[PDB]
Amino acid sequence: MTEKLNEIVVRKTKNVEDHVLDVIVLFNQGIDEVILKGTGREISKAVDVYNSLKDRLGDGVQLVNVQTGSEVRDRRRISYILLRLKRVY
Amino acid sequence: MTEKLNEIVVRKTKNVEDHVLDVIVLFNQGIDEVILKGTGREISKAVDVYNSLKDRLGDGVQLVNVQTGSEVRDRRRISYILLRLKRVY
Repeated sequence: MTEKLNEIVVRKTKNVEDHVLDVIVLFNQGIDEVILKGTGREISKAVDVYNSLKDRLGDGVQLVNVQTGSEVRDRRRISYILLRLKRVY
Repeated sequence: MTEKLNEIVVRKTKNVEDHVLDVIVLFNQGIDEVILKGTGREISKAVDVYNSLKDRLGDGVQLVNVQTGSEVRDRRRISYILLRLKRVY
């Protein structure tokens, strides 16, 4: 099961609120922890989602961890972000 | 003075190695700690610079902290990343 360990990747095709919407829904099933991964353009999409999700309550949201590294995507090097999060309420 | 507290903003007009070149030079002056900031497009040039700067040694490089939030830029909201780093050698 995945009650508190939902790892997900963000996209540049989907808007930001689409992931903030799918996130608040997941945190309804007990998903307190979540991981957004993004690349080149999707990289910033993960940010807004969390920023807008932080702007949601800040208290019912916690930043447990975040990391950043680059990898190959389409026979080319690109930057990527690993954004983690935790809910306290 | 600033021997270990160089906060700098990354840009999308230069290049990734342009900021990796200016960084390796700053470290040479004793700048072990550094903070890269970027927005929407530059938010990606900051991660690359570090990822590539890590490809340099890993040991002589350390990730002290990293954060991500959204802010206003040109009467519009944009995503931004705060990337910190520490040199151990």
